[PDB]
Amino acid sequence: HMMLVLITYDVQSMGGTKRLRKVAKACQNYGQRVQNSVFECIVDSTQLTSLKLELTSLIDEEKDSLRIYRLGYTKVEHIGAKPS
Amino acid sequence: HMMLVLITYDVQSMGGTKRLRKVAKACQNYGQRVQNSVFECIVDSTQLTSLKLELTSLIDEEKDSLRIYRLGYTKVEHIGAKPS
Repeated sequence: HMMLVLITYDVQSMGGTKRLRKVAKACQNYGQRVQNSVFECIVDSTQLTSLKLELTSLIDEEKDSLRIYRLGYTKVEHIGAKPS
Repeated sequence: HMMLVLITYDVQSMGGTKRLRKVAKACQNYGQRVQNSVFECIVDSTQLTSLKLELTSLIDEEKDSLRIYRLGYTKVEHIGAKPS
């Protein structure tokens, strides 16, 4: 029924900063920002599709990438500071 | 026996660029760089510990963070370009 999904956004620039803000807002609707451009979302199948379409539409595909990991869910270890 | 591990490195600066190079080299010993600062490693338990100690030692814990996800392993979707 519910899935944990990890979204990793590789973004650099003015456009980049703007796109990160938008991607973060879209992911926040379904989860939490755990690093500057890494998001953990908990979603059903319909919500995953909706979110993935939205994220695909927000990035610059020449300059950015996203990876979407379906985790199905084991302690994740966080090492170091933040995020802001 | 073997585990897939995802390593997400939140790093910014001159020191940052240097630390990313070192983290990437450490992860390359056990896997692949799939985005600028995201690495997929396949490791046994001993290798995971060794790698995690090494990564912890390389980062600046005031300015950077790492997350280490143990995936146990479902198509990951890559959207957009790269990495360099």
